[PDB]
Amino acid sequence: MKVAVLPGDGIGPEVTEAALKVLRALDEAEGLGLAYEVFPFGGAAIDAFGEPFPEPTRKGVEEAEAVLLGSVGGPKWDGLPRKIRPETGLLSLRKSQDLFANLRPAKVFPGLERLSPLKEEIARGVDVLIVRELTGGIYFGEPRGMSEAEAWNTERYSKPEVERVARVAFELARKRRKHVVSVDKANVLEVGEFWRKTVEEVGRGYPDVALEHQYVDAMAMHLVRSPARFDVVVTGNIFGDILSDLASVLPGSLGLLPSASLGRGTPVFEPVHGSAPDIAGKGIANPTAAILSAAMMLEHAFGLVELARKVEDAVAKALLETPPPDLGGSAGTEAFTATVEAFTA
Amino acid sequence: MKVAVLPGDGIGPEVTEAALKVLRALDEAEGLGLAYEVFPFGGAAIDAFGEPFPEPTRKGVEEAEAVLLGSVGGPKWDGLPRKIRPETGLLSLRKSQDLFANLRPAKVFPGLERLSPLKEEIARGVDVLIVRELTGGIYFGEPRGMSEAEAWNTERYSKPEVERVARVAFELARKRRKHVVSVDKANVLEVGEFWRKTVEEVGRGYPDVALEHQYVDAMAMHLVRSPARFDVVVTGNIFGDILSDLASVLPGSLGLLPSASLGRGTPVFEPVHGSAPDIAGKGIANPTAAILSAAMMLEHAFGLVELARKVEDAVAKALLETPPPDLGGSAGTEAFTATVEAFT
Repeated sequence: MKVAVLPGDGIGPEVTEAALKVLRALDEAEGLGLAYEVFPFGGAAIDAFGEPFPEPTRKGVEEAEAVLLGSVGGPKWDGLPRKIRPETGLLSLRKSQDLFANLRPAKVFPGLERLSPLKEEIARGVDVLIVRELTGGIYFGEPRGMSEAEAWNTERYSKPEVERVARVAFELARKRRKHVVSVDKANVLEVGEFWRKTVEEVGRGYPDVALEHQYVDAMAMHLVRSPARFDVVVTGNIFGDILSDLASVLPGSLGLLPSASLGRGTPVFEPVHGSAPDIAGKGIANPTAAILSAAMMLEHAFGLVELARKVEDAVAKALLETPPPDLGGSAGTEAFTATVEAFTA
Repeated sequence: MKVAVLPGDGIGPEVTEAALKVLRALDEAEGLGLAYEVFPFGGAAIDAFGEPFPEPTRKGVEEAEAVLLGSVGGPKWDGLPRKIRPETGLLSLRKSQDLFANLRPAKVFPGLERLSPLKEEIARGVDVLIVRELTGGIYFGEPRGMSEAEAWNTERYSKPEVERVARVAFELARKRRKHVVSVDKANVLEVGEFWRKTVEEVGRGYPDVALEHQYVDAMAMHLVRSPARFDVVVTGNIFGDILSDLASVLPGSLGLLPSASLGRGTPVFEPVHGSAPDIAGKGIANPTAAILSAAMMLEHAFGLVELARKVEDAVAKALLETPPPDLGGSAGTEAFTATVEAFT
């Protein structure tokens, strides 16, 4: 259990420090032998090494079994050359560890439906996992350029690119409700066809898992009308963006969402929220996604699924019991974390 | 007021006939001098001309001021060469008339919130219009091709391409709640940057309208968390596709959705539903989307905004008063229309 902690900027340290407080308490109670070391990353690393992902930090993650990420970015670095911008650092961490799967869970915990924008009956039972490809797609496709009267961007996918993500999706589904849904736009684009036949072809090795294809727009609507029926949803870069964001609102607020990026290298877990610079050091940040990030870390990086599910509910309990500001409450970072540590400990 | 009516297939005729009933009554009442001619289109046109968009129908829409379309497609023609499949007909109509804007309204009528997937409070008040570009984007971007190990599609946009659609959006918002929202992914793609500065640049000629920029994924979330705060939403082809569809589920049912496609040629108005061939001639089809497609026609093609808003409510009343089966009711096509033409 060697974890490389990278607090980052803004509320990163506030919230990551909360997750570590929950980790250390589980460590004491069941003695998993946690071991962690924080490393400068993001804007911090810049203000100290002129680079967002300095070698010491680069070497820190390589040697760890998992990485616990905080927030990244802010005003102090917007005016810097994209080459070393805080965000391009996230890119180098993903590229360096060949992480290509982005796991974004959207779940409604029993007794919390009321917080959802959807009807109690529609929201009840939601538990979907959008698996998104992080390396390919339109975001990186070339050629890409601008002009006085024309703009172009190409969406391109390789065979090996699609196989892995698809394999992660199935593997993942095998451990859950065994239903995978591949989402594309094969009815119009060649890339969707390609994707479809490829996934189709890789799903052969997983007969025990039910594969179902859908178009992105059809899915856009199925995820609001019947979100409770899905399990694992695998899709491309941009589509995974549009779809993870959409699903992320089904539980209520955005600061409730963890994330993991799986690949061949060291796995990365991080909240899906930003630095929120202005509210830093104000004790009002919600560590929910941070803790939830440490739970996904426990289950997908260490296998402690029984334990991850343990902190998950302790968090659910706390959100209902003593809700934080952003969810209509007075419980600040410190307080909230107290309620959670209480149960997990 | 010369209207080219294309009933199509499936429930097309059933529902198009219902909208014509509502139109003829208004025409009697205020005497707007409606004039209409039905033309064979879709499967029907195929069964009779071997083509889905025959020259006689081609010439019928050219000469009309508006086009009232029904449904298209069905089992009888799925096994045909895509070159003359019923659906490719819809594309020939579009391409022949240079229709670039695709208006797809999603609105929850007061008293019907309960039908929505959203909570009564969140759904209440929704009235959003997603204007989508129909000619450009990744759907037609070249180069596009497949291979043994590689697939590629290119999303490209021209300057003139984006101006027009942005112009439609503003002009439309001017007549509504004066709030336009452009949607892109300018934070990552060059196409989004180009679209943003272009729309930004045309919005200058519309100072009275408030422009707002958002990224497709942000919007995918805002349109379920706070749909009631938007008015006109303009976007690209693929993005308009994912967004229209998402918004279209806000109002309880699919059959309550009209749509219009504006361009340089004859404007086209049609339900956002299919042929539902097995339920044809059963009298249970809901004409709401067709009627509402006649309203949109009235406002957007003939300027009768006061009139269109008149049929709109008559429809709303009817939905609450005598609701159709798909909405939990016994009121069949014929009966529902009765309750509508009564008010209008």
